[PDB]
Amino acid sequence: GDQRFGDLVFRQLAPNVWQHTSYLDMPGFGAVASNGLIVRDGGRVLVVDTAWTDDQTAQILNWIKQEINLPVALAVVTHAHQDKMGGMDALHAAGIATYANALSNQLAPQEGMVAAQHSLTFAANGWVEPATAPNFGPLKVFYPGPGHTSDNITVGIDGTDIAFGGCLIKDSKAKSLGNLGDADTEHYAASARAFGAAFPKASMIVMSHSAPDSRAAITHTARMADKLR
Ligand SMILES: [O-]
Ligand SMILES: [Zn+2]
Ligand SMILES: [Zn+2]
Repeated sequence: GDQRFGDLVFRQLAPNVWQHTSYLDMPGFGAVASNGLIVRDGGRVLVVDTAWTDDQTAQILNWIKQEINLPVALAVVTHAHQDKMGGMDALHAAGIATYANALSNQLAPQEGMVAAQHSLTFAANGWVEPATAPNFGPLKVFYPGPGHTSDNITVGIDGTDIAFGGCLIKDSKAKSLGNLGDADTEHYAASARAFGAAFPKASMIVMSHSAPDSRAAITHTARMADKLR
């Protein structure tokens, strides 16, 4: 069951995998939830995405200390928007090694974000260049193409049925594709489908702005995105 911890919510999804959820009261929209992941890999913890703020991200680290009590070896963040990278300073203050798409790091200052310490680069087929993601353990990083943003990346978790679409994917009942301000409308549908094709065995799709869903999240997202082009 959901665990309320301060102003955040944590949900166990699998052995060794939890979803973190944080909220930003954005004037004109409401209080917007954003989800990321926490993965235990043996004697260390790996984080996917910050919370919206430094204070909230420090609370994620406090929850990890309380509930897992192992060091956080690294974090990977999935594009240069506040819901995914707003808490980078808190990660750095904690001594955690941070990673983002090279393009996210390039974009970070202009987006009002602090860059990660390390840049991921990607092969033409979308898989991360392995030398740029050292010690990622079960995290399998894939660039599906431009969609929600030009820089959006995705993460599969080996040893589980889980793949994380970040803000690219919406659930199977969503009425819209959410924040398209920085979107690539031409390529969105193909990028959503490429995410699915990269992680064909994933039966639980985790995403930023919906609760976990089946692979119908991918097909529905792509079908909605067909209407953008
Ligand atoms: O976002
Ligand atoms: Zn975004
Ligand atoms: Zn988002």
